[PDB]
Amino acid sequence: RIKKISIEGNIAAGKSTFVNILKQLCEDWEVVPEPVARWCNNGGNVLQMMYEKPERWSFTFQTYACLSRIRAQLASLNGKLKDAEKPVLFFERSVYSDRYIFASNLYESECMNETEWTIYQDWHDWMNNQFGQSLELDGIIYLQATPETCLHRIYLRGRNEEQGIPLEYLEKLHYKHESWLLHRTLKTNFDYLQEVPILTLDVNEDFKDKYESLVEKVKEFLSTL
Ligand SMILES: O=C(CN1CCN(c2cc(-c3cc4ccccc4s3)ncn2)CC1)N1CCCC1
Ligand SMILES: O=C(CN1CCN(c2cc(-c3cc4ccccc4s3)ncn2)CC1)N1CCCC1
Repeated sequence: RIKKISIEGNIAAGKSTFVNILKQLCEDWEVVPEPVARWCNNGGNVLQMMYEKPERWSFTFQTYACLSRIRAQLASLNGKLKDAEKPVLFFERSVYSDRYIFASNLYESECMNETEWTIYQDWHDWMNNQFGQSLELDGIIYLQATPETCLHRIYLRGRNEEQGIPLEYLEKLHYKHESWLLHRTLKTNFDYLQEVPILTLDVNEDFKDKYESLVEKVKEFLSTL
């Protein structure tokens, strides 16, 4: 049985960096990269459209992202990794953050209307009632950084289309992560996530001085599942 762990965090919190550290350690540990992570630079063409007109493309973008996520995560469960006896699969984000952080935020910002938002939820619920068992998480790693840490890391990473991201937006996604993963006050449609263990890592400092302590904490955490 492959342990499934998602890595969660705000934009440019350091998910990729963290995944880069994790994917280096051993045979038994493998990462499932995030669709929207890959797009960022054919279908992933929805990204360019989102850059121009988010009110137009949000529903299409989130729908495609989540379906891409679901297939890649399902795909990945079928190694040639199904062994041996402590295989771990790391998910870059999850179907939950897709919905309760991102799609959710896009509706609150009026980039999806009531109808788009109802359809998306209807669609999301169904999908996960059809594959929830397969993709159920054994753990969540929360990469905790401040909105300002994230704003600065957006700047450093250099994507020209990301340079207009306001801090208020990062603050919103921050509240939602805190609310879901630290305070566990955000209620979802998936009651098994109320039990799911959560490792919260402060990633505000430079990863280069920290990645060792970080891995140490992850192993510690994995062994307790
Ligand atoms: O009413 C709106 C529409 N709007 C809400 C805030 N915005 C956003 C954009 C995004 C995104 C833009 C984008 C682009 C690529 C991939 C993911 C994303 S998510 N997410 C939340 N709010 C910009 C557009 N506006 C208020 C600020 C500018 C226009
Ligand atoms: O869309 C994302 C992640 N993501 C959101 C932030 N991104 C953005 C956001 C924005 C903006 C957010 C925002 C908010 C207010 C006003 C203008 C803007 S522009 N612009 C470009 N890329 C791309 C990556 N995901 C979809 C599913 C899981 C991750």
